[PDB]
Amino acid sequence: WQVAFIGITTGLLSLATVTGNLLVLISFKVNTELKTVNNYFLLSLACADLIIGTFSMNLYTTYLLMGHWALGTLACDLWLALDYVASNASVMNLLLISFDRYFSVTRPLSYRAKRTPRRAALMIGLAWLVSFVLWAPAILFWQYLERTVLAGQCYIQFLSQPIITFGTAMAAFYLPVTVMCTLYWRIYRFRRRGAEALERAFSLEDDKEALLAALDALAEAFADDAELTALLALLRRLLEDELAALRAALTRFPEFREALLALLDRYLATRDLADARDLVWALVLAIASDPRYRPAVAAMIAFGDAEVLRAGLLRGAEALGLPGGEALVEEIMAEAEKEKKAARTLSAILLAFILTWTPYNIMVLVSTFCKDCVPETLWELGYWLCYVNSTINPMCYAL
Ligand SMILES: CN1[C@@H]2CC[C@H]1C[C@H](OC(=O)[C@H](CO)c1ccccc1)C2
Repeated sequence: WQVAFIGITTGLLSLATVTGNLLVLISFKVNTELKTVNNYFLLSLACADLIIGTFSMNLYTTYLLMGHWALGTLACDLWLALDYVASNASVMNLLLISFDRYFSVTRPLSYRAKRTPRRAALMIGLAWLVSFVLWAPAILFWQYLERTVLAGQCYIQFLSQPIITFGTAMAAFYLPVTVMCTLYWRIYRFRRRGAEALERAFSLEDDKEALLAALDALAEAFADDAELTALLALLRRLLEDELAALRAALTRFPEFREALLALLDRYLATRDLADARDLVWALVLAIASDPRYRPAVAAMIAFGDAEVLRAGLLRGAEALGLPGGEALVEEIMAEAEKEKKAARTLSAILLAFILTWTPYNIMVLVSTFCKDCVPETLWELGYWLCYVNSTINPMCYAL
């Protein structure tokens, strides 16, 4: 009764883990569209979750119910090598996606030509090899450093100390989760500055300070370029001489920038207080309609793009005058919705990670502060919950 209740739940759950893992991996070779950099990291995540669903969850619950595996299975070393290697290659892949999106939102042009489907192979391989040299040599050959599995019923030999366990908890969950949460602070507040500025520039037409804030947000976005940052700074200082060089920065990437000069003249020869907002929006639209700047703006039009930014970009296109700008705006917001889906997927995986690893982590923190604080059943629930993250991961992509 009690034994069969647990076993049924994790037997069907393991099937959902590996079926989704097997389906997505063969889907990369089925459709040649899911090999891109953004989805390449998901491939490594899927391989890791496949490993820890095939060889870690099943054996974990088999140990938990049929306690006949304690100190009786010599494949436990391989099982935990795969376990820790896949778990760490999922943690490092989560932080690698976090750093990749932070550098694609704050350095989106240095990373434009530095994030291709061939450098993804190198980045993913470096992450996987780092996880390997961390765990697989260690988890396996630490015993040789006690030839048998050192007193190991199923567990890992070198994770036996409160300080060592706390250090792993920090450097794998704690420190990475705070790091990711810091880049999420930066990215969320950055996209929020962009969205609030571009909304006060659309919901208010008499606030020249909101326009300055929008230009400052764009400069914080487009800081890699000398030309673009110089143009934004000059446009901010124009309203907040050497204005001849201003058109040199405007005519440095002229594809449809002919109307940019006309808008600049109209907004700087009439001492405009609101036509500068139209100029800023036309500049944003022109930047968006570029093969290199599209992800840069698309990242910032991910968060606040409910209603305000669609209207803002539409007004900018209507002021720019592009013959066919509606299709360009539709494509730009399609890219923005793709960025929104990617960000929501990142948030879902991060929240599942934090909602399934925290409990174990929290109990690890209190395992050095009055150690006798939680019973064995709560610990087992937390440890199994950590594996539940693998089950959700294919479902995160599918939704
Ligand atoms: C031990 N298993 C269960 C399920 C997967 C793995 C990790 C979870 O435990 C942790 O979070 C540690 C850090 O303390 C850790 C160790 C290796 C890599 C990343 C993170 C619990």
